[PDB]
Amino acid sequence: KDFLPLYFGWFLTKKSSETLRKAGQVFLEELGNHKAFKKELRHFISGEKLELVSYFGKRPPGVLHCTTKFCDYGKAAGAEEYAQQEVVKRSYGKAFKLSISALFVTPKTAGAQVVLTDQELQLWPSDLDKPSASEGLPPGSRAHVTLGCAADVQPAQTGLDLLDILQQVKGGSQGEAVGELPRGKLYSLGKGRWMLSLTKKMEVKAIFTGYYG
Ligand SMILES: Nc1ncnc2c1ncn2[C@@H]1O[C@H](CO)[C@@H](O)[C@H]1OP(=O)(O)O
Repeated sequence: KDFLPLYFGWFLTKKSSETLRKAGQVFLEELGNHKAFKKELRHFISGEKLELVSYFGKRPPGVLHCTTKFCDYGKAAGAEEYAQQEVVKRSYGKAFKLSISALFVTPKTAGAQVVLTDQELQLWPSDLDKPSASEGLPPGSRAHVTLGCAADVQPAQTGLDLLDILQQVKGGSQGEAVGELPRGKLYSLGKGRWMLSLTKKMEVKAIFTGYYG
């Protein structure tokens, strides 16, 4: 039988990767410097000034991606079923534009929120065993690009952290913006969670394909 990928997803172009990576780093430098962030450090780490670029020391080495289905070479529940879909096979190798609406930070991860189109949502997995954090929220809400994570954090965390942030915004606990950065308004959501809502959404170009590793 055929070996499936470790995961499927949208792999950003060199140029788009660079643009997003740089905006992520700017965001981390700006946030760590902001009075509102500094004031809440006791809620971010249990340990002065914290350099977030250093804090999120495990970062993608190269091109960035937005994962659809983690398959673990076929071992993950739902993987075979996902891989066999016509839309996945038809879409393999095709170019898409992804809309980034926000950047976020938590004690565990730094990421960018992706808002998928209906066409793109046909490639979002619809599995049997789903998480309770996805509960209530529209499919594809988890979609994101991971920009870094803290030293002992495992893969899958950024998505979890996004859903949590969205479950909060859904609750109306977003609060008034506590500052304005060049790219948009900054929100403090508590328990070390921060979100920049970009005034102007970023568009990144990407290719849908499978990563083996
Ligand atoms: N259960 C899982 N185990 C490992 N990675 C997973 C995963 N579910 C989703 N992923 C995603 O698959 C990619 C490779 O691990 C990562 O983008 C990761 O999401 P993450 O960005 O939130 O870490």
